[PDB]
Amino acid sequence: SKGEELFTGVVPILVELDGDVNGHKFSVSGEGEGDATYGKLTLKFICTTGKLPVPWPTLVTTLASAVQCFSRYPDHMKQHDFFKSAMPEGYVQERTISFKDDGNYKTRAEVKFEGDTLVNRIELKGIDFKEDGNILGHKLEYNYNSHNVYITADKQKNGIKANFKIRHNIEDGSVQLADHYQQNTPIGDGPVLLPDNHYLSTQSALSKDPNEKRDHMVLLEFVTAAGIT
Repeated sequence: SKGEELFTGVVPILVELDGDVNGHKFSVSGEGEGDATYGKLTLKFICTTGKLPVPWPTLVTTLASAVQCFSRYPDHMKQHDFFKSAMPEGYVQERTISFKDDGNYKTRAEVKFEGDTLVNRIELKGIDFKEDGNILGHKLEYNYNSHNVYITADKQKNGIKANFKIRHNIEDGSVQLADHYQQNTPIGDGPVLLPDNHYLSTQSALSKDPNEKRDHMVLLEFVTAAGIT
């Protein structure tokens, strides 16, 4: 597509999130870069309101949803890249993240170019969380397992849908499932690529900046599109 030409090099990324989980209000700011040619994303997130009331791993898919734009689509699959085709005008995203035996996050995001920078503005609303649950009780390990994002076309809405499962590791050795349902529609009136069924193979690594005293998260992600031969 035409929008793919904007991703041939290193693109700066800005992430801004406003959240409310069970009345606990917070804000997160993120800075980094993505290099789609290698399906690479590097981002550092900082909680600007103080301490994050939810564990950092629970916010990775939301805070770094722009990784979908940096997915390396193999040459034979390039006509299936919705994300880049929606650029520079961008897309609006909505998700419902359901934590098994706990609450849910409902998100609304806009991913678009502001000059040569890819900006992701997000609003997160979390309800029905248990006080001593895995989320509000901070019982999740600071790590991330590899996963696949299953994409299907939504022809009538001129966009896409996505479904995936995240398995957060609990400190006792168990797993906290987070079911994701996603919908994306373009902001602009220009033509976008409506894909055939495929998936985004994701690999993530969470770390800390040794010199950072604020509540933060450093993320390194690698994403490759697959599913079509």
